[PDB]
Amino acid sequence: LVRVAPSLFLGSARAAGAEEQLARAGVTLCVNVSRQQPGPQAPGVAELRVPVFDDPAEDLLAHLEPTCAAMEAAVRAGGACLVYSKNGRSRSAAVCTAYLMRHRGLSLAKAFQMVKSARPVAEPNPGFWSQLQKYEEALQAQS
Amino acid sequence: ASPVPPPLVRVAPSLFLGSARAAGAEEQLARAGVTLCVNVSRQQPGPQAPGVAELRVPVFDDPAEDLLAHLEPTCAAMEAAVRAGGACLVYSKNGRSRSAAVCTAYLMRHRGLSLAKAFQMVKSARPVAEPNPGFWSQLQKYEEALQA
Repeated sequence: LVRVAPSLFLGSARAAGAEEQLARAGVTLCVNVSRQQPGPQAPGVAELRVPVFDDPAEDLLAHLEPTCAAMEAAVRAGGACLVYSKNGRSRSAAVCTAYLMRHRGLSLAKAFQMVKSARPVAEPNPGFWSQLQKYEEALQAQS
Repeated sequence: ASPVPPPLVRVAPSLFLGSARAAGAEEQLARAGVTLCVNVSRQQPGPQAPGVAELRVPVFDDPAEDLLAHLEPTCAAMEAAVRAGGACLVYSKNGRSRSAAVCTAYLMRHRGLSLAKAFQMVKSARPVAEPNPGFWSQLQKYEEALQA
């Protein structure tokens, strides 16, 4: 695991099965960005599955707002979120960036470089990156 | 033990409660525009419905389980799905305790109902509805927290 920001962690496939660190990190919600992959054995840890493959043609944007709202509520309740995908490089990086934009008032550049600074391999696929820019322009418009 | 029918029930707008059979009624879920399944259990299988986000709230139907700790974060995910124009399915094995408690808390937290009327809506939609005594205690505490 990697702490991206206060109360926000990013991880790869095995992260949800590291039950003892999840309790150490105070993780209370795992966001599992996949269609086929196992939930955390972690007891007492809620898990939200966002069902998309790591492929540019899948619609992640449609899930961003309700997933970020779940994450923020978990943080505001005094817990922390772990966002993870198979590689810990695209899907989970995309959701982490979207979260930082929606609830920590960052731009894509500064949000993604927060993510990249915690997880160097971070690299949302180009379709997700386009959807992240569209997500930002939606956040601009509502302002 | 086969769960009490029907598979799923409308409790209130954009909000359905269900038993084990609910997650296995994929076409009713798509017809109702359910965009979020709330699986209130440790061991029940998620909605075999594809592309629908699923939130597991890991508790047994046991009075010593802390459901209260999950309420605020579960209710906010449900509200976000409702606001985006979809619907939520809250389900537990029997469709009587865990899922009824979460539906009740959701009505209190985001539709401004008291515990009395939130549960009255749940029980009217699902007559067997009965949060176990520990869950009821946690609902009473959640209500007094919401007042303050």
